[PDB]
Amino acid sequence: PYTVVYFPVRGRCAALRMLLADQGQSWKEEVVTVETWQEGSLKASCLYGQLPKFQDGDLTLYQSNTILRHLGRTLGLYGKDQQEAALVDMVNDGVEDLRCKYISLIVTNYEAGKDDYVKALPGQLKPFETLLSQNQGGKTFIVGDQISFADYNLLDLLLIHEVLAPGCLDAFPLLSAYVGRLSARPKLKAFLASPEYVNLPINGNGKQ
Amino acid sequence: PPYTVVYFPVRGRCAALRMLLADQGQSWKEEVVTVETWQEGSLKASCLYGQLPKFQDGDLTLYQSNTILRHLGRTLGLYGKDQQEAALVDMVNDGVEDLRCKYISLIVTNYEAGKDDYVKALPGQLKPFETLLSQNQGGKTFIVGDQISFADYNLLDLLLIHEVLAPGCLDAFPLLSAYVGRLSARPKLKAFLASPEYVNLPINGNGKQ
Ligand SMILES: [Ca+2]
Ligand SMILES: [Ca+2]
Ligand SMILES: [Ca+2]
Ligand SMILES: [Ca+2]
Ligand SMILES: [Ca+2]
Repeated sequence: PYTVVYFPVRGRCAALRMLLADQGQSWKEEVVTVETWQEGSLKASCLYGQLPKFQDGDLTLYQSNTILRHLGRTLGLYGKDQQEAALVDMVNDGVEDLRCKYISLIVTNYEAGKDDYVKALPGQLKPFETLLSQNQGGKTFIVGDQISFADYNLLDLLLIHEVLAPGCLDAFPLLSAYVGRLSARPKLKAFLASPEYVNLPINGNGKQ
Repeated sequence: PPYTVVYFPVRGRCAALRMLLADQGQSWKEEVVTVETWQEGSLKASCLYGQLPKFQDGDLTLYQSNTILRHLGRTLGLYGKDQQEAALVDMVNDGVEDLRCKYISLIVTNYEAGKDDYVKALPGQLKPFETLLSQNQGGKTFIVGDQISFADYNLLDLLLIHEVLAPGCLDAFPLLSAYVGRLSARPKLKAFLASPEYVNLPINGNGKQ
């Protein structure tokens, strides 16, 4: 069974939770208070001193993208073949890059950086619109014709950017329609509407 | 195959995948991109994320160095023996990428002011890899399991460039030290590391190391 060990935020666990919910998998949440984290003991035991920590039976993993790839591999959300698997990675790596820029903004430079960030945003989102346009006219998934862990990550990234810069997908019809389509998947829709998702802040510092 | 690496004339983010290809007896073409070519803008606008490396494997075109590493890992069987090991391989590689990102940020943006703080923090950043080795066959084999993975090549490069940045940074870490020596001695890799193709490239594009 699966355990997610994280702070009481959506953050870097939002995509992997969406994945698990949408795939109908059961899991446990272990919540780490800022104070438990400050004590230092748990942090010292984490491979790279960070959360999330994830348990799959006796397998303990760190790094949100390691967890996504693991779930992608085990649950068959990693493309139909080797070529698609590579494209799934290429998408997820691009999502991670933009996520890192988003995190940097939220944590270190929200006030002085937001305008610079939002104006730079369309150029950062365009590659995903491009990928969609080259795959069945953008009517299905980011890679190929079945959902992948990259879809869940990309979906999260887009949802949080809509909160940051409302209407930012107006310039991107395929990304816009993709957000609506994936968000409407019944198990995912239910999860996104649920107190367990809605009552967590996006980020620890309460900015979004 | 065939394989083509499209990149600046630097080691940088292609060093690990080149070591991987060389050690695995694979052949590849280098397409070198000069400053003039990159500044012209055409190549850059054609890249998915506006970045190099670009990698060609037959009709497949890839961007993102870790995507290229994972692809070569997948297709060449350098990804652990099973799913549990593959997850550990990813965990190592994501850790390597995190420190590489920090290394690049120093080199490119903050070398003069930031070097002291970086080298001071370095031991705490390397210790996880020593720990991983200690928990896998007493550090006598690879970073994960009993066979080489793309993570080994990436970690090896990370360690090598760090020894340039902070000579002696592995002295306190016997497993990491022995690992660098052991992997660096693999005959095809040893030959590649000794070759002008590797030796005569700068680590980074701005001449800092
Ligand atoms: Ca599937
Ligand atoms: Ca990247
Ligand atoms: Ca609108
Ligand atoms: Ca093998
Ligand atoms: Ca990371």
